[PDB]
Amino acid sequence: MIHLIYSDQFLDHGTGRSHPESARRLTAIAQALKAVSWANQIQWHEPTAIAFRDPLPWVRQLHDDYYLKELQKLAESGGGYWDPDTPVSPQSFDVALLAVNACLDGVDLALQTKEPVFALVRPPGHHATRSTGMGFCLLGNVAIAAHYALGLAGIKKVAILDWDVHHGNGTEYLVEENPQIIYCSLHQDPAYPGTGQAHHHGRHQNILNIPLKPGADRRIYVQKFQDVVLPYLQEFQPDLLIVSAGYDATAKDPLAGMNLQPQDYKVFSEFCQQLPCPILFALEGGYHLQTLAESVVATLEPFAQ
Ligand SMILES: [Zn+2]
Repeated sequence: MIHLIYSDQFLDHGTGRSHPESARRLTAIAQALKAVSWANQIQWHEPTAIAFRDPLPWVRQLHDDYYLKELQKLAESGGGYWDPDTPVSPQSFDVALLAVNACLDGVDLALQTKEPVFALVRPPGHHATRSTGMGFCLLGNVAIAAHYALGLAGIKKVAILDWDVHHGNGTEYLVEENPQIIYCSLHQDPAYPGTGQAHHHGRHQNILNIPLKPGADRRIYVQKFQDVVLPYLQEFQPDLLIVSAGYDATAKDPLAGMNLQPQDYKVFSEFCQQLPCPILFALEGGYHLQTLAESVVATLEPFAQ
């Protein structure tokens, strides 16, 4: 059984006509997951409404009250642009709180069932910092979910693995100070947002940045996974793995310069299965629609058998 957490309200985060972070990204994925041979093994879940679980007691662990206030106020005044690349529609604050709630649900569900969970959310989260949204990101979904998980019985350690093509500067900033969390990122260098050097390990030796030259494909990523990533995660022995699952390191993705194929994410998930803990995937980037759908399918296929 594979758990998908999805609401059509995630489609209501409005980014504009030709913005690459589009609502269709979700439809494209959903259609593919419903078309696959093992579709009857997917259980769909609607995320907990924010009227029932207010996520702010966890959002506020990470983000400034001033930032939260200003974001909500931009949304409720009719929308706008937080920066040139990061639109906010009237629904966007509520939609981002629901995306947090979907990840919180995913933590709950992964812990309860020991089965994989994919939070099919917009907006993405891994660039959002304590005090501002950026790079299409409003709130730090995965870092917030990790902090939520640490409040739960049986979770004393969380590992985050970010395979979005871009460094998760927000995630890193938000979890670096926390000895209960480790963060591992594989990312293109040079690429947006110009952060993550390999020598930055945080004061807790809990940050492992793996920058890679443009043009990387399956071979170099698999080498890093077997030689660097899984030894690091395994020595820490986390009670939960949260994967920032972005799919923009693919050859066909328009925003970046790596050359992965959809089927490579199957290998990445197989590596992650070597860990004994449960796994929550949370959608980040990935912008070519067909490639993105095929890549989510590949990500979850190793769990179908
Ligand atoms: Zn990205």
